[PDB]
This record gives sequence, C-alpha cells and structure tokens, in this order.
Amino acid sequence: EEKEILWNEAKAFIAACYQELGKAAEVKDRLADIKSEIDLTGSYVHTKEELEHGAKMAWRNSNRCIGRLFWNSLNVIDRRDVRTKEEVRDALFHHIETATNNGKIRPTITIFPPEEKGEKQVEIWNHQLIRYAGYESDGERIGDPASCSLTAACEELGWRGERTDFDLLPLIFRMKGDEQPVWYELPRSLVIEVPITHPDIEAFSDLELKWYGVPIISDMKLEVGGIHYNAAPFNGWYMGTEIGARNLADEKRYDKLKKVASVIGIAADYNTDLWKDQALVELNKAVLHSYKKQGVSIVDHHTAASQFKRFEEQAEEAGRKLTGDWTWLIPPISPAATHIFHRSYDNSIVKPNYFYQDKPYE
Amino acid sequence: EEKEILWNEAKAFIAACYQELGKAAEVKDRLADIKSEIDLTGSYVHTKEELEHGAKMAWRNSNRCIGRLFWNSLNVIDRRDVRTKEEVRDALFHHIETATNNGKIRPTITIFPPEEKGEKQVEIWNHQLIRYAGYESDGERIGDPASCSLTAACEELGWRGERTDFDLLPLIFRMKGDEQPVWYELPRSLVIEVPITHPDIEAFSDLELKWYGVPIISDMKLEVGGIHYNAAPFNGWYMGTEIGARNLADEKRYDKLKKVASVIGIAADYNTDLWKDQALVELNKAVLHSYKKQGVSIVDHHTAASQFKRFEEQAEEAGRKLTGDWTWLIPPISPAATHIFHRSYDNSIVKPNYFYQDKPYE
Ligand code: HEM
Ligand code: HEM
Ligand SMILES: Cc1cc(N)nc(CCc2cncc(CCc3cc(C)nc(N)c3)c2)c1
Ligand SMILES: Cc1cc(N)nc(CCc2cncc(CCc3cc(C)nc(N)c3)c2)c1
Ligand SMILES: C[C@H](O)[C@H](O)[C@H]1CNc2nc(N)[nH]c(=O)c2N1
Ligand SMILES: C[C@H](O)[C@H](O)[C@H]1CNc2nc(N)[nH]c(=O)c2N1
Ligand SMILES: [Cl-]
Ligand SMILES: [Cl-]
Repeated sequence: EEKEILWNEAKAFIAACYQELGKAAEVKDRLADIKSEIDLTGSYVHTKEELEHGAKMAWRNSNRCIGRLFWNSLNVIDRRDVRTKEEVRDALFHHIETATNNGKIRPTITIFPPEEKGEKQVEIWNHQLIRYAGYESDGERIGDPASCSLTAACEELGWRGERTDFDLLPLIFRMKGDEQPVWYELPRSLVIEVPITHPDIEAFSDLELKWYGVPIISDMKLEVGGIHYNAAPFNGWYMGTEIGARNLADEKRYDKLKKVASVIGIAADYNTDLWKDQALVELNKAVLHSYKKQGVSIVDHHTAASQFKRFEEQAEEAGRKLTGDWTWLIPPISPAATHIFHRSYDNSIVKPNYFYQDKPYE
Repeated sequence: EEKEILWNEAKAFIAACYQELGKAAEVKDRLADIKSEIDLTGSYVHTKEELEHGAKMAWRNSNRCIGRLFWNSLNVIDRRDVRTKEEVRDALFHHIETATNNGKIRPTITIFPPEEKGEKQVEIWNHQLIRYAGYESDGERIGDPASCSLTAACEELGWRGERTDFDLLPLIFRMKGDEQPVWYELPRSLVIEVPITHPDIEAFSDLELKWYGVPIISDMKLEVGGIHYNAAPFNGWYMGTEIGARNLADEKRYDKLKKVASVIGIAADYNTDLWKDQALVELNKAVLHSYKKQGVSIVDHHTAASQFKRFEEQAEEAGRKLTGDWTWLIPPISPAATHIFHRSYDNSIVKPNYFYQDKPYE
C-alpha cells in the first residue's frame, strides 16, 4: 500500500527534477533502479543532486513565501549521515554559523535522515533554532509568550532561564530509541542579535528592544519524492514586518506599541489618531535601520514584493505554473501598496514542499 | 422553469423573514397567496415589512462588509411606485439629501421597481451617485481614473466636465423602453464635500485634497426572495481607509503618496525608509481629522473592527451562522492590529444579499 504511494511520488519527482536539470534521458534508468530499491529495501535513497534540487523545488512551491525569487540559490547541506546526538548538535551549530555568515545571511537548509518507516530518526523540538524563552506565572508575563510551552518543557528537563525578556532557548531534540530529548545551551558567540534603535529618535533606545538576526525554521517537514525529511531546518533573512509588525507588535507577543507610542511622543488614547498605525511604522523603520546599521541582512516588504513580482514573471517565462497564498503573501503593513494585494493566487499545493508538523509536547 | 426558482426562493425567504419578525404563524397563508400570485402573474410582490427586512438581511449577509453591526437600523425607502424619469431623479436627489443629514449620515437604501421578466425597469449607470469624473487623453491624467469610462460615456451624451480633479459626475440612468439614458447635473447644494487638512501639518492644505462625504453604491443588485431589485442604491458612512488608502493613495487612482511625503517633510527615495507606509498613515490621520472637524460621519478601521467583533458576537448569540470574506474584511492599513486578521471566515453566499452587476457601457 505504502510502497505504491512512494513509487508514484518517485515517478513524478524524478521525471520533473531531471527535466529541469536537463537529464531527461537519465530518467528511464534511475526509475528502474528506484523500482528495485523500493521493492527490496522498502524505500529509496536520493542522490545529492536530487536532494539539493528537491529542496529548491520545495521552496519554490511554498505558497506562503514572498521571498521565493532566490529559490535556486538555496545552500543545501546534506547531513543524512548523522547517527549520534553530538553530530546532530554540531550540525545545528554549523548551520547557524554558516547561514549567519557574519551578517551576510545565506539561505541554507540542513537535511537530516528522513523518517524510515514513518519513524523519526531525529526529532527537533525547536520551532526555530534561535528563539527567545517565554514565561507566564502569577500574572507575570516575561519574554516571548509564543514560546511558553517549549520553555516549560525545557525547564522540565533541567534547563533554567535567567528570566529576562530575551533568554536564548536551548537546542532541544530527541533521537530514535531515546525516550527523552537532550538539550544544549546555545553558544552565544554563534548568535547574532540586533539592538533596535531609531534613525532620528534617540529615546527609542530606552525601550531596550532587540531581536535575533537569523530565522531558522525547524518545525516543518521537507517532502521530496515520497521521502519525508521531518528534520530539515531551513533559513533565510527577515522581512522587516515579521519583526516589527508581528514579533514585537502583537498583543499575543511582545506587545510594544504603547511603549513605542510613548517614546515617539504621540498619545495612545484615541483610535482616530491612528497611534497604533503610526507606532507600527516607526517601529518598523527602526528595525530596518538597526539591521542595516549592524550589517545583518534584511529586506523591507516593498523590496520583497518587487522581488516576488520578478518571481511571478520568471515563473511564466519558464512555463511554470504559479502557486501562492494571498492571505500570507500580503505584508501586515501597507498591503495595498504592493502588487500582491491587487491580484489573485492559486493556493494549490505542489510537491516538493514544506509541511507543518505538530510538536510532540503541547 | 423560472417560476420554480422564484417559488423556492420565496419559500426560503418568507419562512426565514417571518421567523425573525416573530410571525411564524403568518407564513402558511402568505405562502399560499404567493403561490397563486406566481401562478397567475408570473411574479409576486413584497410587502413593506418583507422588503424592509429583506434589505436588512441582505446587508447582514454581505461577506465583504465590515460595518454590518448596524444592519437592523438600515433606513429603507420604498420607491417601487416610480414610473417616470423625473420621479427616479427626484428619488435619487432625496436619497442623497436624507442619507447625508447635514453630516449625520443615515445608512439608507432606495428601492426602485425590480426586473419584471429579467427586464430592467430602471438602469442606473453610476457606480456611486456621488463620484468624481476622470479624464485621460494626450498622456494627461485628470480626476479619478476609475471613472474614465463613465465620464467618456457621459460626454458622448452632451455632458461636459470642467476638467478639474473633482468634477461631480451627473446622475445618469436609462428607463425601460428608452434606447438612451438621460443625465442630470448634480445640484451641488445636495453634495457635502470635505477638504482634507492635517491636525498638525499646515502644509497639508497646499495639496488641495478633498472627497465627498457620502458613498452611495448604485452598481449592485438587491436580491430578496427571488425578486431582483437591480436598481437599489444604498449608502453608509466611510471607513477612513477607503478614502486615504485606496481612493487617494492608489497609483491607479489619485496617486498622492509622493506629494503627501513632500508636504510632511520626508524623503520619497528609499524603500527602507518606509515613506509610503508613513505617508499612508499621515494621510489617513488627515482624512479622519477633516471629517470629524467638519461634522461629517466617518469611522476609523480600529473602531470599525471593534464594531464588527460585536457583530460576530451578536451573530453567535442569535444562533445565526456567520459569513465573511477575509480578503475584504481586513483594513489596508495595519490589518494585523485587528482581530479580523487572526481568525478565519466562511465565504459562503447567503441570501438575501447584494450582487455586483456589470454596467451597460464599458
Ligand atoms: C530569503 C529570505 C526569505 C524571506 C524574506 C522569506 C519571507 C517569508 C515570509 C515573510 C513568510 C511568511 C511569514 C509570516 O508572515 O507568517 C515566509 C514563509 C515561508 N517561507 Fe520564506 N522567506 C525566505 C526564505 C525562505 C527559505 C530559504 C525557505 C525554505 C527553503 C522558505 C520557505 C518558507 C516557508 C515554508 C514558509 C511558510 C512557513 C509556514 O508554514 O508558516 N523561505 N517566508
Ligand atoms: C455603516 C457604514 C458602512 C461602512 C463603514 C461599511 C464599510 C464597508 C467597507 C469598508 C466595505 C469594503 C470596501 C472595500 O474595501 O472595497 C464594504 C463593502 C460592502 N458593504 Fe458596507 N459599509 C457600511 C454600510 C453598508 C450598507 C448600508 C450596506 C448596504 C445595505 C453595505 C453593504 C456593503 C456591500 C454590499 C459591500 C460589498 C460591495 C462590493 O461588492 O464591493 N454596507 N462596506
Ligand atoms: C525561512 C523563513 C524566512 C522568513 N523570513 N520567515 C519564515 C516564516 C517564519 C514564521 C514565523 N512565525 C510563525 C510562522 C508560522 C508558524 C505556523 C504555525 C502553524 C500552526 N502552522 C503553520 N503552517 C505555520 C512562520 C520562514
Ligand atoms: C455601502 C458601502 C459603504 C462603504 N463604506 N463602502 C462600500 C464599498 C464601496 C466600494 C468602493 N470602491 C470599490 C468597491 C468595489 C467595486 C467592485 C468592483 C467589482 C468588479 N466587483 C465588486 N464586487 C465590487 C466598493 C459600500
Ligand atoms: C485577489 C484579491 O482577493 C482581490 O483583488 C481582493 C483583495 N482584497 C480587497 N480588498 C478591498 N478593500 N477591495 C478589493 O477590491 C479587494 N480585492
Ligand atoms: C485565517 C487567516 O487566513 C490566517 O490566520 C492567516 C492570515 N494571514 C497570515 N499572515 C501571516 N503573516 N501569518 C499567519 O499566520 C497568517 N494567518
Ligand atoms: Cl520569527
Ligand atoms: Cl469610494
């Protein structure tokens, strides 16, 4: 039953992948080899080209990603050879280091062994390799509320945070065979952080805001040709809105708009003053300014939308059918100022692709 | 064939309408009367209660409307008795006058005779009873580009605009039997306009911006129980974003962001400065300020979203299933600051409702 699914997804992937690579003739043989490998081993193994390209195709088919223009420049690290929790840990450390690149962020994915019989070889508990801890107890909210579950789950296993608003969560993952996951404290020399300051408002530094430079997603499954790489952390650079309009602005997150309104010298009393809208912009101006001033890669939503437009154009020219999720593609600040707002997108799911998978804890 | 459709939509509407009104017992008889009326006349006629309520239900089911909270306070004018183009003209004049109410805008709908055999008795060419003319010739763009087709169609019939950026388009509609539509110049004493000024920036008045106070939609069909009221102009007040983030901001409209950026003293050179986002807010602050300062009703998107939330709550409490269009419900400025952004809506179409119908010209 399962070997039928795997076989059909393999035929589809190889025939398409080799067509884009220009190896349409090599399809016939590679198919037969796969047919035997699935017949005997129950699962086939990707070549380095198939894996590297399949990961690039997956990014290209991420309907909710606005930065898909550079899908073909994805730096792919093949760590399907790891067996010990030290190799995995070091691989995670390396990914952070190489992807950060002193600030010149490289879109990188590290690929660990896939699910064998649906059985995870590696199980990463982090949603992002670099994230801030969250604490909620006695009506006291500290840090990132979105990380409350993982933080508590980490603290159930002997980890303890300093209870600042920006405690670096440890790398926590579980091996196949192990009943409990292990956790490792993040070497702070590997983590670039950016303090948020305003280009013309010196009082903005009184807010003492900051964020990590590199978003490394580690809660999604890379699916390539029937093979399920559940542990494949990937990263790009930030679109400024993600930090200033969601992470630091949301009431369910850092909730900083009232404090931002105070330091910029506007009242936060009346809706018709649009103080939230005004605070949102200045905060986002501060974020972009701070990242550029530090030398950490970042993109504004207007530039990102322009890049995504070229991606649309590039897609049509290559004969590729375009897919996208309008609700996620539009930026949370001035969405009507982008071309994305004024056109529709097909939200059909095309494989290879990245799929969200629920965490073992909460 | 048709009389089957009309009969089923009549059963559904009357049984539901009379249930909400508390006249569930009167359903049985009224149904039978309708059954005979459709049998003989080919179409039935609504009572004043059924029409008034059906129009309120239609507003309540407008998935793309954020201001549905006050659906039950809709002022319904029943002008199904008009026969001459003077009665229709005066009815249109009256609607404008009563709905404006010196600035205290009343949500009002004027209902003209429905399509008889699918044949329109009245055919309104305006998209809004009050709108600005648009001119495009010799690379010269004047007025509202969205109104270019109608403006040219009006000028084909002897009308001529002064070619300012805010020429009031004439009321233009066609009668059943007439081959051509008639046009009437709008009595300017009936039209409230609001000059746009900034609360703290005196240089904003140098832009010489303004907009009409009342949006009166006249391009949609009111469908109530199988009956098609193609000509039923309705109005509410403005949500500030509609004027400042779409009408005056869009490149395909008035395209004022660069000029707004200049008068507020910011550079319009770099994307990372977020000058578009910053200009958008200040322009929208100016719009809300100008309407409140003049005494013309208006709502900000934050207040509107709060009102729409009560509508959601009211819906659940009444046992009513909620329907909405997320893509239209979110405001084009700071959408993530509203609850609407963080929840989903069923975009199912429930009747009675308002349906868009293409204009006879372009
Ligand atoms: C080059 C820098 C990149 C930028 C600026 C970017 C931008 C974004 C943004 C803004 C989102 C939506 C976040 C939200 O508002 O919720 C997103 C989603 C996503 N991006 Fe990208 N992205 C980048 C690189 C990548 C890379 C390298 C991959 C993987 C190969 C990727 C795959 C995805 C996926 C899978 C999602 C959806 C995640 C989910 O389910 O929520 N992106 N991207
Ligand atoms: C009370 C004041 C009202 C406000 C503030 C309001 C607000 C809005 C807004 C913002 C939109 C979307 C416009 C856009 O962004 O494209 C909308 C759409 C709509 N509203 Fe309302 N509305 C109001 C009253 C009414 C009334 C009185 C009716 C009719 C009974 C109505 C029916 C609709 C319909 C049918 C649409 C969709 C029109 C289309 O197809 O584009 N609304 N409303
Ligand atoms: C590679 C990459 C780059 C970038 N700039 N942003 C992202 C998205 C980051 C991101 C941040 N916060 C939240 C999410 C979504 C979380 C999420 C949660 C659930 C339940 N289902 C989903 N499909 C997704 C994504 C990814
Ligand atoms: C009663 C009412 C109040 C209000 N504040 N806004 C509206 C919507 C006004 C409005 C302005 N510009 C454009 C539109 C949509 C035009 C439109 C165009 C097409 C092709 N299909 C549609 N369904 C709709 C609506 C209606
Ligand atoms: C494709 C997209 O859903 C469509 O163009 C919607 C987007 N949201 C919108 N929002 C508003 N206010 N008005 C519109 O016409 C639209 N159009
Ligand atoms: C219901 C709604 O479509 C859903 O919550 C979407 C809206 N758009 C979004 N946009 C972003 N950036 N992130 C999200 O998680 C969502 N969620
Ligand atoms: Cl993030
Ligand atoms: Cl309008």
